[PDB]
Amino acid sequence: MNITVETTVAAPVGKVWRAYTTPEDIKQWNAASDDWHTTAATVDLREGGAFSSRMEAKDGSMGFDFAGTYTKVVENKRIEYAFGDRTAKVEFLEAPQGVTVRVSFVAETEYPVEQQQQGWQAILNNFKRHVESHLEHH
Repeated sequence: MNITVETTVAAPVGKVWRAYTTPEDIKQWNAASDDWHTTAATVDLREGGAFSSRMEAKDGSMGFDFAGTYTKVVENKRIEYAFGDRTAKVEFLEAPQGVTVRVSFVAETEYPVEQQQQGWQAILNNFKRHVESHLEHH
């Protein structure tokens, strides 16, 4: 039931932490858009603090709102939160080659394990690409 996804980004630890959860950065990370995608997220990163992210189709025909609450926050390095009936934990590791971000989350019984893994991996992959555009070197 526990799915783990991981991404490694060639950027400073502080830079990755900033890009991970800053509203201004989220405005860029909006569905990893090149021209524009309709999303909006608001995050209060703290123990007991709430967060929410709403995603919409480009044509505005459909969309969904994902909400959760933070249960543990440590220096942008250890971040654990609860999502509905599920839970997830995010960890940051400093490597000599780069910064590695690891996320472990509960699978939803309504959705395939594989589909959950790919989606959450895609989220981390989007973060990598977002930073990559802040590196201008690859």
